Amino acid sequence: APADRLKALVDAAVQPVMKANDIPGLAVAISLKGEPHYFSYGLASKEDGRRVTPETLFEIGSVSKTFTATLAGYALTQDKMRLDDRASQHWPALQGSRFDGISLLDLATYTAGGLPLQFPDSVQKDQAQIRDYYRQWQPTYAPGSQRLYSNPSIGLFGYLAARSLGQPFERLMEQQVFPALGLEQTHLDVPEAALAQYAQGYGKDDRPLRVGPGPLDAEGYGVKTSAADLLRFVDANLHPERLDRPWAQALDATHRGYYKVGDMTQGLGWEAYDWPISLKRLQAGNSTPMALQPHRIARLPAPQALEGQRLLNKTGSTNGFGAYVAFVPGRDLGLVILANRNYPNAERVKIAYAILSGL
Ligand SMILES: *C(=O)N1C[C@H](NOS(=O)(=O)O)CC[C@H]1C(N)=O
Repeated sequence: APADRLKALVDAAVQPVMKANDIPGLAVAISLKGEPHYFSYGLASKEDGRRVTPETLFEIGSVSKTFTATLAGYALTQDKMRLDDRASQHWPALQGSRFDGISLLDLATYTAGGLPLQFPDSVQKDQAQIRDYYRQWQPTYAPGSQRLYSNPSIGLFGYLAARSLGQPFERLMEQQVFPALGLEQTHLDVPEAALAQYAQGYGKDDRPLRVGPGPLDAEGYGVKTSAADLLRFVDANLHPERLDRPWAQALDATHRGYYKVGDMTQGLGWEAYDWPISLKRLQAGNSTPMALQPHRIARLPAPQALEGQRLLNKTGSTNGFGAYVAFVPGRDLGLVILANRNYPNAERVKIAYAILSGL
């Protein structure tokens, strides 16, 4: 039986990785041939016995950047900004700073010249502190040359895209983006009425960990969502034509590659690979040196469509959570894996590869 085989395949991929990484709870959602399939494992909260379901809310961390990218794709379809705009076009406080010579594309794709992984601990979630950080920042190397994965970089991209639309980022997400995408279980600021769905996150010694405030957190890493809503988002990415045209175009803008580093082609939010490709290679593209070290880019002569025989993915983590999303445009296949422990990206990719190989 097909439901027995699919359950066996997903269980075989998930169960050992959960044990091995001591993951309390994990939700899988798969889109296959136009149909959704959900597999829920373990506990959302150990202390109260609450089980994971497809409606449990997880922190997705940097997977949030794919939503940020979608907002920016909406601003672009509306002609409120262009990728080649200088960042300081969209924020007068930045005029006269080094952001006069940095494009929005450079910010979105981590090539502004060495913006760091995180804001320094000296910058708190405070508009003035953020402003002053960017005013004073100077590149380590020429913009457009080297990829250094960076929350302040894409954070500023999303902040400027929201400025270009004339409204705060978080308001635009709640009022316009999430409703356009059909997402009612997707939040930047979880409502009190939805808190009972919010899983606990677990760290060292099972310390409980839910993400706290930080500068440009919404734009970099602040979405909480369920496996079912995140799979709805993947299905919108698999079929943008099913949305009203401005939002189809906003999604398409996230399916354009600008350069390569190793096996990976960098889009807005999404990172792409040829498919098939080995597990080792997909793990290496999602490895610690990719998150932490600069890499010289191989720029494409024109943007490349991230479609067909490709896998598009994004990892994300918070202190307490570990998420992974992947889909294969040319096969109508999508997958979401959400967990309440931050466990290594290689292990997330191991689960996903086993599932996608078996589908
Ligand atoms: C993304 O979740 N954040 C940014 C950065 N990206 O790397 S990732 O998804 O390989 O995990 C480091 C992890 C994470 C964060 N802000 O800690």
